[PDB]
Amino acid sequence: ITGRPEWIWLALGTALMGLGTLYFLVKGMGVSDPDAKKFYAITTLVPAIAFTMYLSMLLGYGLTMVPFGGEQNPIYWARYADWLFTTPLLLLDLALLVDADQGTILALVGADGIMIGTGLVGALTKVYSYRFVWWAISTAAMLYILYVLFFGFTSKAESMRPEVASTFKVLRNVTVVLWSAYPVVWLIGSEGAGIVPLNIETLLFMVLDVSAKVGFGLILLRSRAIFGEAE
Amino acid sequence: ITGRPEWIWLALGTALMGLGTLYFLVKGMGVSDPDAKKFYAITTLVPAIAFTMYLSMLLGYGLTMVPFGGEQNPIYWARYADWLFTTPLLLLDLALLVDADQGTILALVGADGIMIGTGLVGALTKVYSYRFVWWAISTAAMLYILYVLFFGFTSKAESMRPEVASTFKVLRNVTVVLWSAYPVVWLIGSEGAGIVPLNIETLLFMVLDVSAKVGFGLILLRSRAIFGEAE
Amino acid sequence: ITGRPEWIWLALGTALMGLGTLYFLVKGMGVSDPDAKKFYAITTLVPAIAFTMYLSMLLGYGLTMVPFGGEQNPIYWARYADWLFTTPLLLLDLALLVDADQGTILALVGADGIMIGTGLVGALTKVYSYRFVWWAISTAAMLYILYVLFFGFTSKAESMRPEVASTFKVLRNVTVVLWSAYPVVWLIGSEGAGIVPLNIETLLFMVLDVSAKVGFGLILLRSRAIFGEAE
Ligand SMILES: CC(C)CCC[C@@H](C)CCC[C@@H](C)CCC[C@@H](C)CCOC[C@@H](CO)OCC[C@H](C)CCC[C@H](C)CCC[C@H](C)CCCC(C)C
Ligand SMILES: CC(C)CCC[C@@H](C)CCC[C@@H](C)CCC[C@@H](C)CCOC[C@@H](CO)OCC[C@H](C)CCC[C@H](C)CCC[C@H](C)CCCC(C)C
Ligand SMILES: CC(C)CCC[C@@H](C)CCC[C@@H](C)CCC[C@@H](C)CCOC[C@@H](CO)OCC[C@H](C)CCC[C@H](C)CCC[C@H](C)CCCC(C)C
Ligand SMILES: *C/C=C(C)/C=C/C=C(C)/C=C/C1=C(C)CCCC1(C)C
Ligand SMILES: *C/C=C(C)/C=C/C=C(C)/C=C/C1=C(C)CCCC1(C)C
Ligand SMILES: *C/C=C(C)/C=C/C=C(C)/C=C/C1=C(C)CCCC1(C)C
Ligand SMILES: CCCCCCCCCCCCCCC
Ligand SMILES: CCCCCCCCCCCCCCC
Ligand SMILES: CCCCCCCCCCCCCCC
Ligand SMILES: CCCCCCCCCCCCCC
Ligand SMILES: CCCCCCCCCCCCCC
Ligand SMILES: CCCCCCCCCCCCCC
Ligand SMILES: CCCCCCCCCCCCC
Ligand SMILES: CCCCCCCCCCCCC
Ligand SMILES: CCCCCCCCCCCCC
Ligand SMILES: CCCCCCCCCCC
Ligand SMILES: CCCCCCCCCCC
Ligand SMILES: CCCCCCCCCCC
Ligand SMILES: CCCCCCCCCCC
Ligand SMILES: CCCCCCCCCC
Ligand SMILES: CCCCCCCCCC
Ligand SMILES: CCCCCCCCCC
Ligand SMILES: CCCCCCCCC
Ligand SMILES: CCCCCCCCC
Ligand SMILES: CCCCCCCCC
Ligand SMILES: CCCCCCCC
Ligand SMILES: CCCCCCCC
Ligand SMILES: CCCCCCCC
Ligand SMILES: CCCCCCCC
Ligand SMILES: CCCCCCCC
Ligand SMILES: CCCCCCCC
Ligand SMILES: CCCCCCCC
Ligand SMILES: CCCCCCCC
Ligand SMILES: CCCCCCCC
Repeated sequence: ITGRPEWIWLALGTALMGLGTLYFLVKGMGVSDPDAKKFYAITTLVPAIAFTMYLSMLLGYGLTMVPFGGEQNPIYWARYADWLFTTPLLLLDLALLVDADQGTILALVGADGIMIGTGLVGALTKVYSYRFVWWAISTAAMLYILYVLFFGFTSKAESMRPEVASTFKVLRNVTVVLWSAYPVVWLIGSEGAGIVPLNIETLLFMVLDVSAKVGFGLILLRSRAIFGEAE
Repeated sequence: ITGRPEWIWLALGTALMGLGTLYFLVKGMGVSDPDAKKFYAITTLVPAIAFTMYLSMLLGYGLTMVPFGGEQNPIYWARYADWLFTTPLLLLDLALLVDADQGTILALVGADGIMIGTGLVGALTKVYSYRFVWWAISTAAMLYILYVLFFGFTSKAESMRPEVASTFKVLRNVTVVLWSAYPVVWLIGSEGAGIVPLNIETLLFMVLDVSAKVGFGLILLRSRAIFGEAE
Repeated sequence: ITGRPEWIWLALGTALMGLGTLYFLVKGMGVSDPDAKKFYAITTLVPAIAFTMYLSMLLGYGLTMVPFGGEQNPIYWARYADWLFTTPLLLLDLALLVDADQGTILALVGADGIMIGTGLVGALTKVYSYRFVWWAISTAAMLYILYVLFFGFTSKAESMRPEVASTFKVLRNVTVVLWSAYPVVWLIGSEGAGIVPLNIETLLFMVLDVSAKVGFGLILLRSRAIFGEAE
């Protein structure tokens, strides 16, 4: 395990996701409100899935070698397995907060699936120049998602409770900033142009992942917006 | 890319799915009705997914070699990745049109999953005679789906709005004819008996795919059946 | 096929799932009640999926070799493909019976996904001692599911119809006993410590699978709890 310099960040990531999972699990024990239960379920599952995939990367299972540029390049494929399930759960948290219509939710989840799926294909593609074609398609799917979060959701939040409108606005802003960093790190890291070494890349993704999951969850689950308006 | 004679049909397929995706995306921009949004979301996602998988076939990612009959046989596995997601979306379009009950929708999607999954296993099976066992099981799942579309849905459409009944009937008929061709092409093509060469097989699937997705979508999204009855 | 001593149990399993599938399919033909249709759909799909995966194991497709302990160890990976889809369907049968809230259903299905997914990783892991780390995480996800079935569902059933409360209690008890055997068989069988040989392991899983699917389904589909209260 320690044979890879990036192991320290995989281990820290595993620990922080594990701790985040346990914290949300305990916190949600005292919850009976049916609406709050939905948000706790979604939000606890996110770091639990990430915990398993960080562990698989730490132990070496979630790593494969991909030939491109005349080299055997270490590619952590387990990231995409994580993201396939956790990024639509994160979007679902946002969509339920603002009572999004079903068509909009399906558009978001579908675009998200395309985003992660094409990122996976790009990560595993052996023809170097083609990796960036997949990156571009994935990034276009991301831009669609960000567009919807701003010009379909923000003006939906404003007709809702003030506490859900303010909580949505904060989580929207956190999401757009954090999620936009992922394609940049991929592009300059070992999957793309290879300018930033894998150990630093792994650190960067770990900070983004913990912030986008445990950070996000801490903000959401401390808000009164997750509860039905009750006396 | 041009090293494979079937590349021209993969390229045309990619282009037509891409163009179809953009057309539906633009067309749905001016839509606020919650019901119509569902149909636009579902129907736009279908060629978008197909676009990505056609591209993966064009660039060579979605192709693998399978030993059977003492030969290395080129198998485009990306078709099944496409179909796994797009065929239940197509069925969902039909089921929502007639306000199908939840049990029926689950039966359809489940049978569809079995249909595509067993087709994938058959496509990748190395014992030649066993490929046709999987083809038979998949075809039985197809026949179940077609049965339900006729003797569970058609008589559901008739108690609904005339515009939804007439639109459903047309899309049902398009679906049954087009979908029934797929097992025949598989059986006589490079996956099955090998009587029709891969380049012609690829052409045939491209025509079926564009018709079943973009053709289907053009009929559906031009109907007033996708809108709630409103003043 | 007969080259593997466990083939007889794979063949019997295939037959019993096939027969169970046909029986439930015929039985549900005379059903119009929308609630009952949901239970028939879910419950018929379960042995149908299991039938396909038992067949893939019989024909040899669903088997791979995994190096650990200095040996090439036969691992039937198709079990996890089965279980990935059938265990959440089984939980859905239970959850719908007691009209579980959406948050609880998502927690169950999510924990179940983690349970099966980590079992799959453990089954395919090449570092022997690490296989048991994945077994432990999977078992913890199982224990969460069993906890919810007892201390979240049982007291939900009691405020419902007596026929649904009594049917739920029986199916809950069947589920907890049968499902708890699976991690034990894995641990002592060819995936784990290797004390019980593969042919006996295969027998054990076949008895558990038929009981947990066809047995379970026979109890559920003969109950009046699956019908809406109607005059
Ligand atoms: C509604 C939304 C969910 C829409 C989803 C959007 C989605 C369509 C976007 C594209 C997803 C698609 C790229 C998934 C591809 C998975 C694939 C990378 C798995 C690895 O297999 C690739 C090659 C080795 O590089 O296998 C070597 C050759 C092997 C023989 C491969 C044969 C097995 C195939 C992988 C079977 C395909 C199954 C499905 C792709 C399962 C989806 C997995 C998940 C990653 C989407
Ligand atoms: C409700 C509905 C959705 C019901 C669904 C119906 C469904 C059950 C029908 C059968 C689906 C099943 C056949 C999927 C099999 C996928 C498999 C072909 C992927 C390729 O792996 C096959 C071999 C190489 O040929 O791998 C070589 C050996 C490798 C070590 C394989 C180990 C990895 C396994 C593939 C893990 C299994 C994961 C699940 C099958 C994911 C499902 C993918 C999708 C195609 C259904
Ligand atoms: C809401 C709930 C559903 C939550 C779900 C919980 C879930 C997160 C729990 C963990 C699931 C995760 C372990 C699935 C891993 C599948 C993996 C074993 C498939 C086989 O690939 C493993 C190695 C060979 O051993 O591939 C060799 C290297 C290859 C290059 C691998 C590259 C292809 C990757 C497999 C692509 C990943 C796609 C997704 C994992 C699809 C999920 C399949 C299913 C088994 C969950
Ligand atoms: C918890 C994990 C999260 C929130 C991950 C988010 C990841 C993305 C938004 C990834 C986006 C990518 C692209 C837009 C193109 C390049 C490849 C990706 C997959 C890194
Ligand atoms: C957009 C793509 C569509 C609508 C594809 C539909 C495909 C089918 C109905 C495929 C059916 C098959 C069988 C019935 C058995 C042989 C294998 C298949 C998968 C080709
Ligand atoms: C129809 C099949 C059923 C109901 C299978 C149930 C399987 C399980 C509950 C498996 C559990 C496992 C663990 C808890 C850890 C070890 C690995 C598994 C996957 C066997
Ligand atoms: C969105 C953030 C992307 C920028 C990442 C900056 C990383 C700087 C680290 C120094 C680069 C290491 C190069 C020498 C090894
Ligand atoms: C459902 C349509 C299946 C029939 C396809 C007919 C294809 C005819 C093309 C000629 C066959 C090529 C054989 C000589 C290369
Ligand atoms: C939950 C049941 C696990 C116990 C399984 C008992 C199997 C006993 C069979 C005898 C073991 C075979 C060892 C000699 C080959
Ligand atoms: C490819 C995996 C996509 C599914 C991820 C799980 C999250 C799905 C959330 C469903 C949202 C509800 C839509 C109506
Ligand atoms: C194996 C992939 C199956 C899921 C495909 C995505 C479409 C699912 C549509 C869900 C229909 C709603 C059922 C209640
Ligand atoms: C990884 C596969 C998980 C999906 C299995 C299919 C069963 C899903 C049942 C959905 C229950 C409804 C939740 C709201
Ligand atoms: C186009 C929608 C406006 C809100 C999205 C902001 C786009 C940020 C760009 C992210 C950088 C990705 C490379
Ligand atoms: C049995 C349901 C009647 C409607 C379905 C028509 C079946 C068409 C056969 C398709 C050919 C597949 C090989
Ligand atoms: C902790 C919840 C109480 C009900 C679950 C009973 C646990 C049975 C243990 C199963 C054995 C697995 C190794
Ligand atoms: C070796 C790099 C070749 C450049 C490929 C860039 C493609 C980016 C596509 C953006 C439309
Ligand atoms: C393919 C990228 C699309 C980003 C711009 C959004 C187009 C308008 C969509 C309106 C729902
Ligand atoms: C080499 C071909 C052997 C014939 C197999 C046909 C099987 C079809 C099954 C239909 C019930
Ligand atoms: C070779 C076996 C080494 C023992 C590993 C047991 C790990 C079990 C983890 C339970 C917390
Ligand atoms: C509760 C702490 C969980 C941390 C387990 C994984 C950390 C890796 C240590 C090497
Ligand atoms: C908008 C046109 C999209 C076409 C891109 C793929 C066509 C392949 C050209 C070689
Ligand atoms: C209807 C009987 C189904 C049995 C088919 C599979 C049994 C395997 C026989 C070798
Ligand atoms: C993006 C950083 C999130 C910070 C989380 C802090 C949570 C405290 C309530
Ligand atoms: C099956 C062929 C479909 C033809 C689509 C034409 C759409 C015009 C409205
Ligand atoms: C766990 C054993 C189940 C027994 C099923 C018998 C069904 C008869 C109604
Ligand atoms: C990591 C366990 C958290 C302890 C409880 C925190 C207050 C709910
Ligand atoms: C008003 C919300 C500001 C949140 C910005 C957080 C940036 C990481
Ligand atoms: C809305 C601001 C987006 C900031 C992008 C930051 C990418 C590192
Ligand atoms: C391909 C872009 C379509 C242009 C608009 C068509 C009329 C909505
Ligand atoms: C009355 C609907 C006829 C549609 C037939 C289309 C055949 C491709
Ligand atoms: C309902 C008519 C079906 C026609 C099947 C055509 C197959 C090529
Ligand atoms: C296996 C076929 C079952 C025959 C009908 C049983 C009574 C519904
Ligand atoms: C009162 C329900 C008892 C069911 C026990 C079944 C054990 C296999
Ligand atoms: C509730 C009793 C569980 C019995 C476990 C049996 C495991 C073989």
